[PDB]
Amino acid sequence: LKKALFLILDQYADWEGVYLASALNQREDWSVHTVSLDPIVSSIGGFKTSVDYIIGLEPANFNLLVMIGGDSWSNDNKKLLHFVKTAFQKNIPIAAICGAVDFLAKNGLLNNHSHTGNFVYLWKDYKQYKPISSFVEKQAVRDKNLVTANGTAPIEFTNLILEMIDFDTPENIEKMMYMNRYGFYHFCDKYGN
Amino acid sequence: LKKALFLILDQYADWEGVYLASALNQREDWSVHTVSLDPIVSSIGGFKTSVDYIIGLEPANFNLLVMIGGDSWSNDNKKLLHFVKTAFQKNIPIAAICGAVDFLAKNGLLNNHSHTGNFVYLWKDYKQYKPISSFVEKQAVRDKNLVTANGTAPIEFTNLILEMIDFDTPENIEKMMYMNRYGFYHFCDKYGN
Repeated sequence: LKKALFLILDQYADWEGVYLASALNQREDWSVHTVSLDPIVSSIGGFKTSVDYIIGLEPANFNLLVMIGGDSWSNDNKKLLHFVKTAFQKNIPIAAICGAVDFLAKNGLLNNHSHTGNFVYLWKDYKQYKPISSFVEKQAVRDKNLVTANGTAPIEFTNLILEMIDFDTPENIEKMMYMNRYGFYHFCDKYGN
Repeated sequence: LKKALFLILDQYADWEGVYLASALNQREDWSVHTVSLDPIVSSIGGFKTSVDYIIGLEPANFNLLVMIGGDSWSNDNKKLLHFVKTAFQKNIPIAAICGAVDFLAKNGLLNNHSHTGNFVYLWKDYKQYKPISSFVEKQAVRDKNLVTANGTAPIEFTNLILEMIDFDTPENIEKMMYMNRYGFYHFCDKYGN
């Protein structure tokens, strides 16, 4: 059994991690749990999520850290930083999207990986954003155990993550993503199934 | 101020209502709230949602009823039926997707509207599925104040709903949906913005 922790903060983007969460949690070998600084966080959409783990109470080791976006990432919280930074040290697969990446950039966590994000100009004055690898202008990017993406790439984000964690064969993940993006009828066209 | 109630049951589809919920809730004139039979329901993805209203405790009148899919719609719950059926009587805009539509079909709520769903063969023995309007094989369908869709059409589902409720001009909703489906870079292509 493998564990995926979804780090969500208040006012988190509803649409960003839904494809990854369902794909993973439905597996017998994968478990999805949420972690936050608060026991209850609201999505931008108005949903209230009852968080599984409060930072400092989550399992020491898990297999995937998914940092979803939202409007609360300008956080100086030392507990939060330790939590994420520790995940990097343990070298566990990490995927960040939208606001989450702004957090990574500001705390010098993007300095050794190729990446992308919402808008690089927002980081121009981040004293800790000194990348060796330049910012890539694409929906999502993967470099070793780090996948980044802008808030408009839930599907691209999910695709690269499933690849990174060897979720399934490429000619299987491709189908799942096609179904997600184009729908049953277009899928039925290109696959019949 | 207008209210949208999202009816979610246990093991609900994470990906189906995220675009509609965020689009609506961000508006000053719209509020999104969840309603269920239980105070806490899990999404297929592993998220636990703290429901706003338990059926029987939700506001008597609201502006939109969104019934999201999942694996718990084979429900004989009389409270649930009364709740939905009452919404139909008050003629409030209603949108159903995935499993939710199976519920509509079985309780004779699709007999006077054109519609679609996951698979019509599943309703072949429903004694209450006697439509005047035939089942349409498309991602999503709108007929007056009823929008239906299969589980693979979150975006189509959202598009028709925003249209039904006159959320904005078509040449505005079209852009929002393009952004949702194709991403920033493809959007920037076709609009520059």
